[PDB]
Parts: sequence; C-alpha cells; structure tokens
Amino acid sequence: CAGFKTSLKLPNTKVWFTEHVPAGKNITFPDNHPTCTPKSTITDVEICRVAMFVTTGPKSNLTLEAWLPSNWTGRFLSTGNGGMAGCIQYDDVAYGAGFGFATVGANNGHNGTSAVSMYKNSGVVEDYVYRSVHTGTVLGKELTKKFYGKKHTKSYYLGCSTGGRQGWKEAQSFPDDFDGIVAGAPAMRFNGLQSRSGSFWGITGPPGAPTHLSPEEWAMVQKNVLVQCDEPLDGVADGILEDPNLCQYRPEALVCSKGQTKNCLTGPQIETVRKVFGPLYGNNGTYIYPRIPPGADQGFGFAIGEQPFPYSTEWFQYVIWNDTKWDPNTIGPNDYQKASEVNPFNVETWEGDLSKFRKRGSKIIHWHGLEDGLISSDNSMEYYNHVSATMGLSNTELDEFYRYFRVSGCGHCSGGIGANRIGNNRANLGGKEAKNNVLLALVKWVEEGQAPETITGVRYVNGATTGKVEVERRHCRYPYRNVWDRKGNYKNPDSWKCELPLE
Ligand SMILES: *[C@@H]1O[C@H](CO)[C@@H](O[C@@H]2O[C@H](CO)[C@@H](O[C@@H]3O[C@H](CO[C@H]4O[C@H](CO[C@H]5O[C@H](CO)[C@@H](O)[C@H](O)[C@@H]5O[C@H]5O[C@H](CO)[C@@H](O)[C@H](O)[C@@H]5O)[C@@H](O)[C@H](O[C@H]5O[C@H](CO)[C@@H](O)[C@H](O)[C@@H]5O)[C@@H]4O)[C@@H](O)[C@H](O[C@H]4O[C@H](CO)[C@@H](O)[C@H](O)[C@@H]4O[C@H]4O[C@H](CO)[C@@H](O)[C@H](O)[C@@H]4O[C@H]4O[C@H](CO)[C@@H](O)[C@H](O)[C@@H]4O)[C@@H]3O)[C@H](O)[C@H]2NC(C)=O)[C@H](O)[C@H]1NC(C)=O
Ligand SMILES: *[C@@H]1O[C@H](CO)[C@@H](O[C@@H]2O[C@H](CO)[C@@H](O[C@@H]3O[C@H](CO[C@H]4O[C@H](CO[C@H]5O[C@H](CO)[C@@H](O)[C@H](O)[C@@H]5O[C@H]5O[C@H](CO)[C@@H](O)[C@H](O)[C@@H]5O)[C@@H](O)[C@H](O)[C@@H]4O)[C@@H](O)[C@H](O)[C@@H]3O)[C@H](O)[C@H]2NC(C)=O)[C@H](O)[C@H]1NC(C)=O
Ligand SMILES: *[C@@H]1O[C@H](CO)[C@@H](O)[C@H](O)[C@H]1NC(C)=O
Ligand SMILES: O=C(O)/C=C/c1ccc(O)cc1
Ligand SMILES: [Ca+2]
Repeated sequence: CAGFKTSLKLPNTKVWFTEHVPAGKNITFPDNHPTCTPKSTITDVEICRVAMFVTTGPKSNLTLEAWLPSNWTGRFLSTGNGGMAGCIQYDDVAYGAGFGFATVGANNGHNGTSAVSMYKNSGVVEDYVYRSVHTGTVLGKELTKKFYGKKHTKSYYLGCSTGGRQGWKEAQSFPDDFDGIVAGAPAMRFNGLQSRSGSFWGITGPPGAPTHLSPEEWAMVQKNVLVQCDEPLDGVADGILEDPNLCQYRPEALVCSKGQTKNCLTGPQIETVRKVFGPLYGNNGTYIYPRIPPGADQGFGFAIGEQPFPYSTEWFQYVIWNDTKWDPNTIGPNDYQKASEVNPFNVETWEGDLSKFRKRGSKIIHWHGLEDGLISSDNSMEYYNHVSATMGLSNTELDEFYRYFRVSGCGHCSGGIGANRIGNNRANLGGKEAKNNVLLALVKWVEEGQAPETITGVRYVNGATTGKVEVERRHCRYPYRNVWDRKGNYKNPDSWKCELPLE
C-alpha cells in the first residue's frame, strides 16, 4: 500500500499518494472543493486509499480515487456524480469498499458544484458527459489488477441522478465496462431535463408575480393532491401515491371564490400548477419532457422556488448558448430546441438500443423514487417504453437484462415518507440481503442468474436511520402496479401484490 504509491504506473496518471486506513476511521477531505460534500466519511473496513490525477487532454483532467479493501471479494465497483459536480461521492465509495468491492470514484472532470469550468472548454464537458466515469473504470480495473495480483471477477456501477444518467451512458455507449449497473433516478434525456427544470421559473415567474406560488402555496397544492389522488386511487391514505400515472390533479378544486384571497389559488396560479404537473412541448409541437408528477414533493423546491435554477441556467449559459449573459427569465422553446441540437457528446443519454449490453450478458437495475420532484419519475417509464419500442422487446423479454423499479414514497436518491430504504446508498440503506438491498440484488442477478422480481424498501420506526421496521414494501418492476389487498395492514408487505393484468 505504502509502496504502491511508487510501483503503480498508469497511462496519463500521477499517483499523489497512497494511504493505509483501518476499519472505523473518520477519513477527512481537506482538499475537497468548499462546495463539495461530505467533508469526511467513515470506512467500516480496512482500505488502501489511492488518490490520482488523470490528464484527459491539453486542458481537461480528473481526480480519481480507488479505495481498495484488505478483504477483497474480487469485485470492482465504479461510483458516479451528482448535479453539475464536480465531487467524488465518498459515502458511495465507502459503501462499496464496506462490501469488499475495490471501489473507484472520480470528480467528473472539474472541482465543485458549478459548471463554470465547462465554459469554452469542451474537454471538461466531455469528462462530465462520459469520459470521467469511463476512464475511471478502465484505470480502476488496471490498478485493481496491479494491487491484488489478479483481475477483478465482475464489474459493477452504482449511481443516482447525474450518476444514474452516467450508469445509462455506460449501458448505452460503453456496454463492456460493467457486467451489472444500478442506475437511480437518472438525469437521462439530459437536455430535456435541463429544459424542463429551467422552464419552471418561466412558468411561475418571480416571487410576487401573479403566476408564482410561495412554498406554503405549493404545500397546500400537495395536500390537495393527496385529497384527489391518494386513498381514491390506491385505497391507502399514507400520503404516498402508489402509482401516480392514475393521478390527473384538478387545481380548480382550490380556486379563490368572490373575495376569498387566502388558502386558495387564483386563475394565474391554477395555470401554473397545470403547467408544472403538465408536459413540456416546444417549437413545431415537439415533445421536450414529461410533467413533474403530483405528489412528488422531495427536492421540488430546488428548480421550483424563489430564484432561477442553477443547473439549467449554467447549462444554457456555459454549454448550449456559450453566453454568460443568457437570461433564465426569458427561457423558452428556442432554448429547448437549441439544447437538443447541440447535445454535447450525446449527453441526452436517450439511446433505446441496448443490443450490446443485452448480448454480452450484462444486467441493469433501473429505479426511480415516485416522490422525486427534482427528476420526474415519469421520464424513467418513458425511457423503459422507448427501449421496448426501439428493440422490439416486450416487458418479459426486457425482464431478462433490464428491470425498472418504481419505488413509492421515495424521494431524490433518498428520503421520502414511504418504505424508501432500498440500499442504493448509505443515506437510503435498509437491510443487507439481495431482496432488500439493490446492490446485492445486482450481484445476485449477475453472479447467480436470479433477477429481482421486486426490490424491498423499509421505513424504520419514526423515520429513523435504523431500528424496528415500521413499513416494508416490495416495490414493483414496471409495468406492474402495487395493489393493496383491501384487508391486510398496509404497513405489512404481505398486504400488497405487484399486478400486471394480461386478460
Ligand atoms: C457552444 O459551443 C459548443 C461547443 O463548441 C457548440 O456545440 C456543438 O454544437 C453542434 C451543433 O451546433 C453539435 O453538433 C450536433 O451534435 C448533435 C449531437 O451529436 C451527438 O449525439 C447524436 C445522438 O443524438 C441524437 O440521436 C439520439 C438517438 O440516437 C437521440 O436520443 C438524441 O436526442 C439526438 O437526436 C436529435 O437530433 C438528431 C440528429 O443527430 C435527430 O435525427 C433526432 O431525431 C433527434 O432530434 C449522435 O448521433 C452523434 O454521433 C454522430 O457524430 C459523432 C461525432 O460528433 C460521431 O462520432 C458518431 O459516429 C455519429 O456520426 C453525437 O454523439 C447531433 O445531433 C447534430 O447532428 C445534426 O447536425 C449535423 C450537421 O451539423 C448533421 O450532419 C446531422 O445529420 C444532424 O442533422 C439533423 O439535425 C439537424 C439539427 O440538429 C438538422 O439541421 C439537420 O437537418 C438534420 O435533420 C434532419 O435529418 C435527421 C436524420 O438525419 C432527422 O432525424 C431530422 O428530423 C431532420 O429531418 C450535430 O452534429 C456538436 O456536437 C457540439 N459540439 C460539442 C463539443 O458540444 C455549440 O453549437 C455552441 N453554441 C452555439 C454556437 O450557440
Ligand atoms: C480538485 O480537488 C482535488 C482534491 O479533491 C485536488 O487534488 C489534490 O490535488 C493536490 C495537487 O494540487 C494534491 O496535492 C499534492 O499532494 C502530494 C502528496 O501530498 C502529501 O505529502 C506531502 C509531502 O509530505 C512529506 O513532506 C512534508 C514537507 O514537504 C512533511 O511535512 C511530511 O511529513 C512528509 O514527509 C515525508 O516525506 C518526506 C519527503 O517528501 C521525507 O523527507 C519524510 O521523512 C517523510 O517520509 C504533504 O505536503 C501533504 O500533506 C500530503 O501528505 C504532494 O507531493 C504535492 O506537493 C501536492 O501537495 C492532493 O494530493 C490532491 N488530493 C487528492 C485526494 O487527490 C485537485 O488538485 C483539484 N483539481 C484542480 C484541477 O483544481
Ligand atoms: C486541468 O484542467 C483545468 C481546466 O482546464 C486546468 O485549469 C488545469 O490547468 C489542468 N491541470 C493540469 C495540471 O494540466
Ligand atoms: O444529480 C442530481 O441530484 C440532479 C441532477 C440534475 C441535473 C440537471 C437538472 O436540470 C436537474 C437535475
Ligand atoms: Ca397511498
């Protein structure tokens, strides 16, 4: 480990340091960009921490780390990124190491949560779109070989949001990198997601505009969504929409009457909720991106709040229009069209043809929280249906290599009020068996050939990190719907059945 510092020679790579770290230690990241998170993480197992610098071109480069466990299963795991960052997901790297995966993570080609480094620098864009995760996986596999004296057995990827788009970019365009992929809440159709996310500030206008809803007005809308769409459509008043596809919300239920001004929506605010819970279309009637589903309150206030959305604003300024003065206030169809046409390095990540991934025997667990208000879960079932149409494969054919799990009462990669903890990361960690942990479910599918039918999530007593299970639920693979039996305790998973009517 100490000596690896000098023996490890990787192409275009400077090894800064190596570091023995024992089980238990609060590893600290004093050189992490100020905007990056977290500032430390616990390793539950003993590792060699390898910190590299990798040159991807004349003015582009990664920071890559490998955390290599003393007790190695033979497995390699890549992690991925978040937002427009910029930041190694150290908690995911620790998560991986903790299960005996030799785990890598890179910073996606720049430091920090801003995409300003992308401006007039397509190599930094290229590392963001595909080249950081890919390159990290190649060198990851190389150095894993050189440290242990043999080749990894199976290659895995784990990522969420931006990291979920990165997982799909791998299945779509780098199919040999990974034998197994968990892709969470993926930021795929990425230009459409930036257009969708940017569009909300144009729809609402600023604070005090007639069209604008305060945070308290949005929470009033969400309460009225549960009145219309919760118990009436799934039979269980848990504040969780088990299948938002059945919910078409009517904001006119809240219309202000003669001289009512409080606890109600005006005409312009009703138009705003209809647009936010509606699809985005553009020039010549071209479809851009689905609605935010009703009930999806988790992370809702990031793009739909009191100021313009940073991720979309920087994309349009730095990457699409190359104009630091582009104004998020006047976003419109010409923007959505230009982003689709520029589409750097095919960051759209909307390829339907998974031939090569399927054929080599690779498996992908796709999943999305139904309570996610930052990345619409509707975009994920549109991708599944796109794959089915493009490849000419029914859901039962796709079941062989690609399953997509709709997790009710789960937010953006974690949180939410349901049985959300499916084991995609530490924050969303539940149990540690294949049936209730998506990373072990991926290992079991790749290694044993036992595909997940359902993925189990749990909520602990009082929404705590651990303890007695209060709610457990077997989340359904699309296009199955979770159906309550109308008799059993709704908190008992045995009270529910994943259903797909064929007659
Ligand atoms: C700010 O600075 C920036 C940095 O310099 C600068 O960015 C550069 O901007 C230019 C544009 O100005 C970029 O060039 C374009 O790149 C696009 C992306 O190409 C990547 O991805 C596509 C895959 O994406 C499409 O397909 C997938 C499905 O597979 C979908 O999921 C996607 O949504 C997407 O589809 C939309 O667009 C398609 C067209 O490609 C449509 O057909 C489709 O229906 C969807 O609407 C890959 O295919 C690309 O791979 C190819 O190229 C790489 C090399 O780059 C190869 O290695 C690889 O082998 C492939 O050959 C790539 O990965 C391209 O889509 C885009 O292509 C069009 O324009 C060029 C001409 O310049 C044509 O040759 C090409 O045929 C495409 O033409 C169609 O669309 C245009 C409008 O975009 C029409 O004008 C034209 O008529 C044509 O349309 C008609 O025919 C179509 C079928 O042929 C039909 O489908 C249509 O309906 C229509 O009839 C173009 O190359 C460049 O990448 C940027 N560079 C960087 C580094 O970012 C930026 O401009 C600056 N900003 C400014 C100045 O404001
Ligand atoms: C994006 O963000 C990432 C991080 O997230 C940035 O990566 C960080 O990048 C910087 C480069 O800008 C890296 O810093 C380099 O690290 C090298 C290793 O540093 C370590 O060792 C240093 C030297 O240590 C010895 O010598 C000092 C005094 O010089 C003694 O005090 C000390 O006790 C050590 O003594 C030992 O060795 C000497 C011989 O050298 C013997 O004489 C002794 O007997 C004894 O054996 C030390 O200064 C430091 O604390 C570290 O331990 C270093 O060589 C080089 O100078 C430089 O500082 C970070 O490693 C890197 N971090 C990570 C995790 O990647 C990235 O740059 C940023 N990117 C962009 C583009 O902005
Ligand atoms: C890494 O790329 C960034 C962005 O262009 C640049 O500022 C930096 O100088 C590059 N690093 C090296 C050592 O070439
Ligand atoms: O990774 C995340 O948590 C979010 C990603 C994201 C990227 C662009 C958007 O417009 C919205 C969300
Ligand atoms: Ca319900």
